[PDB]
Amino acid sequence: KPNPLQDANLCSRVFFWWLNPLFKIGHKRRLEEDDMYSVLPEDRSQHLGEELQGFWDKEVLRAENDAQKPSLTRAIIKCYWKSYLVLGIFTLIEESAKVIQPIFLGKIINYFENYDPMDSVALNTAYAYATVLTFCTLILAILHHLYFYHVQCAGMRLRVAMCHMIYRKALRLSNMAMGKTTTGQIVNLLSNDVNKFDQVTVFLHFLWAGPLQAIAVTALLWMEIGISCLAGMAVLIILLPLQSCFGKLFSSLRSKTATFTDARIRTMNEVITGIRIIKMYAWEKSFSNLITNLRKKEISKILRSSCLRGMNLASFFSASKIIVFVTFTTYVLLGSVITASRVFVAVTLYGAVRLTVTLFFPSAIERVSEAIVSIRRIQTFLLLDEISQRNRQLPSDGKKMVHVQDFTAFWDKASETPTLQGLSFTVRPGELLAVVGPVGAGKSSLLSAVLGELAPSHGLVSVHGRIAYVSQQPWVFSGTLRSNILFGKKYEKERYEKVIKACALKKDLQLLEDGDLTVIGDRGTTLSGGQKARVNLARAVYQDADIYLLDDPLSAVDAEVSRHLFELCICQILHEKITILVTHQLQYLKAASQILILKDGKMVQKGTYTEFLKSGIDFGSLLKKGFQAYKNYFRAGAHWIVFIFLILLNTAAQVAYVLQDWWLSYWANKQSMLNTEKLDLNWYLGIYSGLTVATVLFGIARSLLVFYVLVNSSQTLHNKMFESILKAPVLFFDRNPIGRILNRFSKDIGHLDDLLPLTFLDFIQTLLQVVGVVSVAVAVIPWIAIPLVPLGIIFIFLRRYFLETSRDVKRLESTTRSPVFSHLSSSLQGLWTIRAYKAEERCQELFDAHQDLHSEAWFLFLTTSRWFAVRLDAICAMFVIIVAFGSLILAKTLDAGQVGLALSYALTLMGMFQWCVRQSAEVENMMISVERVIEYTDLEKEAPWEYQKRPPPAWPHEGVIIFDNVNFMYSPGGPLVLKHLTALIKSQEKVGIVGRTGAGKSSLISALFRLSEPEGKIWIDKILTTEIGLHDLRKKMSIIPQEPVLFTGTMRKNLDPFNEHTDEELWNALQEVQLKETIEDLPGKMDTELAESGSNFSVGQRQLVCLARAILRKNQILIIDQATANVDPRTDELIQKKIREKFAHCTVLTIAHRLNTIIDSDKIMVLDSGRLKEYDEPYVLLQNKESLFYKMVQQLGKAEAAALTETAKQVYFKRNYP
Ligand SMILES: Nc1ncnc2c1ncn2[C@@H]1O[C@H](COP(=O)(O)OP(=O)(O)OP(=O)(O)O)[C@@H](O)[C@H]1O
Ligand SMILES: Nc1ncnc2c1ncn2[C@@H]1O[C@H](COP(=O)(O)OP(=O)(O)OP(=O)(O)O)[C@@H](O)[C@H]1O
Ligand SMILES: O=c1[nH]cc(F)c(=O)[nH]1
Ligand SMILES: [Mg+2]
Ligand SMILES: [Mg+2]
Repeated sequence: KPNPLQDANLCSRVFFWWLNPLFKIGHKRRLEEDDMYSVLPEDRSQHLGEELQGFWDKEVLRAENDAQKPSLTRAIIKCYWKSYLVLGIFTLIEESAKVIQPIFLGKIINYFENYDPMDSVALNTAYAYATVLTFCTLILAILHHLYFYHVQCAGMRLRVAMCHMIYRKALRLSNMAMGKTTTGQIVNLLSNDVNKFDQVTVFLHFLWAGPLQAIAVTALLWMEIGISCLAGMAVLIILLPLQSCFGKLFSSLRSKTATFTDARIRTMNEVITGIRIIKMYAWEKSFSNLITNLRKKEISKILRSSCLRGMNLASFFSASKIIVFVTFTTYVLLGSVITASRVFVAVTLYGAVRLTVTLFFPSAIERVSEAIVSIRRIQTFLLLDEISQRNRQLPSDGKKMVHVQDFTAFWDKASETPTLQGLSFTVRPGELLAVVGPVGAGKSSLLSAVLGELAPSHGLVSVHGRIAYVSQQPWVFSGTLRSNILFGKKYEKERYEKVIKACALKKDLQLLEDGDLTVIGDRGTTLSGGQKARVNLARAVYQDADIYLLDDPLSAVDAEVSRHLFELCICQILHEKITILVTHQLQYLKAASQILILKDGKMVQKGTYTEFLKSGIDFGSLLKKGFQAYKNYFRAGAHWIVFIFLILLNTAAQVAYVLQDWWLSYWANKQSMLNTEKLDLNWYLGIYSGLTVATVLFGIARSLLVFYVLVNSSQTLHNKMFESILKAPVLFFDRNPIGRILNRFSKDIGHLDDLLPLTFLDFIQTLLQVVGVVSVAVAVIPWIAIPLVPLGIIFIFLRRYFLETSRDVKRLESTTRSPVFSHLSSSLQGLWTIRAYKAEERCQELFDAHQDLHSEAWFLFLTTSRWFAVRLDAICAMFVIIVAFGSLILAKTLDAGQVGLALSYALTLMGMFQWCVRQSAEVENMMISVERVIEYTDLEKEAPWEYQKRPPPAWPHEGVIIFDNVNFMYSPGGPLVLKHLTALIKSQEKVGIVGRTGAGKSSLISALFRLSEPEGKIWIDKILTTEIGLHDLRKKMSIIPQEPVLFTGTMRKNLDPFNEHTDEELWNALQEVQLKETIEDLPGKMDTELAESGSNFSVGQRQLVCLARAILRKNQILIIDQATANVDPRTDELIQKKIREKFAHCTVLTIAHRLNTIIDSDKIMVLDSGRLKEYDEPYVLLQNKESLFYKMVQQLGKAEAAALTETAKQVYFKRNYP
């Protein structure tokens, strides 16, 4: 991958010519890492990191010498100033040209108003001034982009060096430092804060260019016009504190609305998660009411924020007109006269100085402040303590011995109890030493202390040679499994075969698709704990070390793999090297050569297994303690009348803005065509003031109207799509994951609320300004129309060409920015294992490779943007030059003011055109959010909540249930879960459900509740179920679900959301719940707000609340879903006794995984994969030995079978023969 920047002439380099092959490839097909362009060797991360290491270490040596604090800022400056000053020189000369251009404009105009048809020397001077103006425009619009690239490349180099520094420091930090900090912040700053370096460098050079430019412009204007320069500069400067005040107010309002935004996101996540339960309880009306209220409360604040944003933007639009109006009002009232030169000189100078002062200086100052904060945080992290080096790399002469004497170490020095006390043990190669103790006694602490990560407070420790160690928690860095096993060591086929046959990993190889080359992501999401432990053991054994340390490696695996691993990896292999192992399994201690008992940090007994057996101490005892999107989006706002009014207001404001300078030109022309008689100042000043105030008012009104319409459209879209999704069937929510359905609630709507209105308004404003300037340029000289068509077609083709390649780069960089973060996270998580081996330069090298790839993506992203910018500026400069030369060529018929207006607007098209193009690209890129929202607008709807045929309020009188050829089906074109159910359910009877967790169980509940449209005929009290509205059906059929889930809020709403009960009834029912005393201790008597899903409550309390809601809704027909899964037997017997003592007159359908709760049931469905097999009394069912219910009973055993038979028979005799 050669870098063409190596072979690039300066003429080609300035024009960015070398990117032509890459852009041709991007047009032909897509982009990928293969098409990537390798970075310059100087741009590599390793060299920058080495330089920054040298400089930072030098300054910290200086700081230690001088007895003072260090300075990352000082190090960075002393590293980069010598190579950053030349770009400052270049920006100085560029700004000199930028400020000298209007003087040449004034000279050319000065030629115009003194026209002489027969003169030639004046025309030659005019051409000379025009061509030096061409030089000025070309140098402003050509070399500026190369300077910008070099500035941003210096910033990128700085960011890369800082990242390499922070990773290198993180990989070599101490245990106390890790305890103080966390893996979250340490990746958070590297992901967010360091990115300020790629933005601060861009505006940095304007700190020393702003005031100098302002002073130069002020001096020029003081020379040109007179006293009005002070007034103009004062008005322009007063804008800045106003900008700061609006920024502060907007930030405060955004912080105020953030809490409402977070509350809405949290509650909508909650309803999405608990959507099956909320659908089965028919509280979606209350939830929709709450969401609507919160949405209105949020929309008020965001409407205020949008209004403030629009006011700020309109004030920006009218600032230049206000400044020039004040300046010229002072100019005329002082007693001076108006010509056609000074007018446009002042206008252009104001444009330039206003742009610099308002758009660059404050952004530069705030980015510098943010970068200083970033450097302060980075140095705060960097000055953290470091692990003391041990025995350098390897000076020892092998010394294959391990010894520990009088060892007492502290995990923390502040604690009073040493973790381990007075360790004394030595081990030799070929010894199978082991340690056994209670969980948490410090065996892992002993292992780590041997690893050297624990500072020896007392005694001596001597371990020599490279060490292989396995952590208790499995760790695998993301990548190919072969790479994880190899650890970076060279590949040996026979060794890999021996390891793979010894570790019994062939099963994992054949299970995984790629086998040995399978890709594993973060935290081993593609594998299991046992597989990860086996992988770690395989890596350790392949390392082929001398001292082996294992921390409970066989705990999270089965017996066969554990015995195979232990035997055929130690008993015939590790009997020659140093082996220290800790196990919670006592079976393997027979083969252990040495065994130690450790508890309370002190040794108890060390010896052989037979010696411990003779001692009589029990180890076990010790172990136990497009366009249509635009059309719909704009229609959702308001009717087209408001749209045409808005476009008319846009046109009126733009025409007034142009007419202000046109009136200046007309005033200059009329003054020139004179002669004493004096022009009536009142008329012209009044018309000028009227035009200026019209511009300001129309801009304000336009911005407010645009924001109002867009915000109203967003609100209407959100309401419509939420109302649509709330009525969506459960199939949509089963198919779409929770994260996917919440993404368009938390992100797309957010963008539609706070970014699309402003961005669209800014784009339309810039487009109107550009089209107005071009219209002026055409109107002044009608002949400029001819080149305009080729210019436009060339621009359109260029935009398409650049956009067909920019998207690929912008997505490739985003994709490539994640692996560095993943690598940092995984390496930090496995830091103990990483430092156990001497190998860390390899980890540094892979980090360097990932950083190089990310920097390569950044480099291409920079170069493509610079190429597009230079092409656009070339076109704009061509326009400027053609306007100027046409004006000079046809000067015999024009006049000074008209020419000046034309050429000044041609001058100011610079930057405006670029901003318009960039904002158009951003808008067409980000429209995808409302595309997703409108896609969510029209999900399919279920049956209407209320039918025309309203059921009688008294139904059900009895509760007879009829199943007639009932077939349930999860989705169309899917398996038939239920097959022709035919049964009758009488009034006030108890029905059980048997079988297995493969018969459907919940399928019947889904059919009755109609989560999905079923097939067949079901009659409830001689009424066909399909003819009852969903709210008129589910409201009168209660259920206690799989997992009870309480909802965020108070108990009052969380029990009776629709509020048809009384406080006395609430307290009474809660008293029979027996949680009344449990709840009458909270800060609120009954209004205490609960945590998420009752985190402070127990599952039994959840079940009690559910049965409370059931008894309060007191419908005849109820269903219970596996009331006990892992609940304590006390709360179990409570819930069964309540359910059997409160529902004597209520029909109940019971489903459960255990027969004891349903052995007393009068009747039972026998279900098998949706097929009804038997239906009779349970004792009659078990009377037949061939019955499947009897087989299920006999599966458990005999004594429980006998008890169930006794209970069923006594129920049968008591009921049938009273
Ligand atoms: N980062 C740490 N800071 C303080 N103490 C620690 C740290 N890591 C481990 N420990 C100590 O290690 C013990 C917890 O280890 P663990 O529960 O894994 O059992 P163990 O007795 O060390 O050995 P084994 O893992 O073999 O069962 C506690 O004594 C705890 O204080
Ligand atoms: N969300 C789902 N989408 C599609 N099929 C499903 C879904 N949930 C379950 N199934 C399938 O439907 C059948 C029965 O579903 P279910 O899991 O309710 O049965 P069960 O185990 O007998 O009951 P329970 O869920 O009460 O334990 C099985 O084949 C199961 O794989
Ligand atoms: O010409 C411009 N340059 C930079 C900007 F941010 C902007 O709005 N306009
Ligand atoms: Mg431990
Ligand atoms: Mg199931």
